[PDB]
Amino acid sequence: LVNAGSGSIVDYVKTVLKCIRENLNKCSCAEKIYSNEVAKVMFRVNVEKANVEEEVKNSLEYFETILNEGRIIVTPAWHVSISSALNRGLLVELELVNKHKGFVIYAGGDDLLAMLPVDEVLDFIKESRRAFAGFGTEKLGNMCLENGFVRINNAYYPSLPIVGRSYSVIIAHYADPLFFVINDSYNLLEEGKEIIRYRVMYNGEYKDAKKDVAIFRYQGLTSVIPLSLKRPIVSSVSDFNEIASIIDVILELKKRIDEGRISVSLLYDYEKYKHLIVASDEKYLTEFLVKDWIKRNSLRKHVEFTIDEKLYGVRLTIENYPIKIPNDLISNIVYTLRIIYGGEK
RNA sequence: GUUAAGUCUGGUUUCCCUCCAGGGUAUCUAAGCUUUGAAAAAAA
Repeated sequence: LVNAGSGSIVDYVKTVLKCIRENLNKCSCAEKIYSNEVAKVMFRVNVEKANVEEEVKNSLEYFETILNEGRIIVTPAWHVSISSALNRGLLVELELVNKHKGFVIYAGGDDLLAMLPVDEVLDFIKESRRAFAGFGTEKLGNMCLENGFVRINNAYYPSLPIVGRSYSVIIAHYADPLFFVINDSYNLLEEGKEIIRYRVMYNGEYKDAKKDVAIFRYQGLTSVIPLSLKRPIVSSVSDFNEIASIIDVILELKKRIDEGRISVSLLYDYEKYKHLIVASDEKYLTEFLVKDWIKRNSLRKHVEFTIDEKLYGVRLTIENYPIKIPNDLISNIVYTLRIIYGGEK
């Protein structure tokens, strides 16, 4: 609320907030902050009544409505703004998907159903998930791409930075019946946005965020990659660079796998190292374990691929569903690469 | 007093190894291949 105003109003309201446990209660703090109001009505006078008698009360009980029964009271303008953002994101999403070799089967902005080639999914998702919030380095069709904003050549338009957005990818043979492919493309995402929970950073303590999962699936595998690892998604301009970072690691590893630096056996060897890295509840110990697992099957004995440490303790909870999802992030990265390399033979 | 005659014996005992060191270090698998080819919808 307060970070949404500009001017002296930022100090006007930032006192009427949390005004029940202030040692001041509702409608009692009414003329307890009155100063900033009355000390301003005698600043530029043109309206007949400088006497308030109602203006502090309605505003304070307005905020009391929005917070006691805590929501943001929806107005038509709210709806129109988010819908316009949905459409702008829709068209930039089209721009992204045909920036790849994709074929848009449907794109509602808020949603999407495309058909890309297997080798262009990751950069797509990473772009898409960031683009959905507004992030990346290219003038996409003819509009700019800021941090939380889209600029149509001079005009900054809002976007959906806070709005989490899940994904699903099914590596399908061309001869598979499209019925099953579409149906489990839908079901995977629908039931995985519910079942999947993952250790999320929040104020230092660790909760279990639910959505924002990019699910992958081969003929028998499955994989989950969180996309935000933080709640809320963004509150600072820097936080944007954290969006869809795990898949970015998957990119910077897939590059070095086939560039002739790290073997593919990195993905066979891992099952040897997985139990210790899972059971390791300490940063530097896991650092050394993963570093050894990289070194032991490196093609050049100088590769320095630093997996970040936040990827080390994040677990994945999967309750009451018969799928087999690994409950640790590095296993999911390995399985993601396994799935993608499976659809290349 | 005189003479005359020499005879016996010809290496014994003890100690015969004691103590420490009884393996140390490096390498502990590496690189490949991780499925392929036939069968996907059959007659009553």
